[PDB]
Amino acid sequence: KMQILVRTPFVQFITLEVEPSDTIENVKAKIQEKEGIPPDQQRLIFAGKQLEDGRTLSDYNIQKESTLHLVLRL
Amino acid sequence: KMQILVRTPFVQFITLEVEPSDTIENVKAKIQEKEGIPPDQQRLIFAGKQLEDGRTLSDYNIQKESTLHLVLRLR
Repeated sequence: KMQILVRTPFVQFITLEVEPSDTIENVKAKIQEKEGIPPDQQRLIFAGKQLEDGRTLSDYNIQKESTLHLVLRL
Repeated sequence: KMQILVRTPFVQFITLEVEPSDTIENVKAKIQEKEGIPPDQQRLIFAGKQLEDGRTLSDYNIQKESTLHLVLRLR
């Protein structure tokens, strides 16, 4: 009869299957396919560095189960 | 070739279809069905009150599109 919302404290992770040769831009494209956030609204942070679109995951020592941080850019 | 995880700042809401006569116990059961969180691990908080299992949504004047807060209750 009525809709209510329950705000949860749960943290969302985007889980992606990637190759070490994938560029940061390719990862942003995958995030866009999953979430509809354009690449230019995405900052990907790893180990205190904003990752550059043209570099690869392997360049940054990103390994299996590494956690990146997505921060939106308005 | 490998799994990676991208942590996001996005807030998750559980959307429930409920009746004013539903008890808080009924609401917690619905959350369990959707998310596998047992009722004893759920605190539901609204308007500065922890909602009691035996009382109804109507008892709390919870209306359409009210945003309850789920706070996990663990030992």
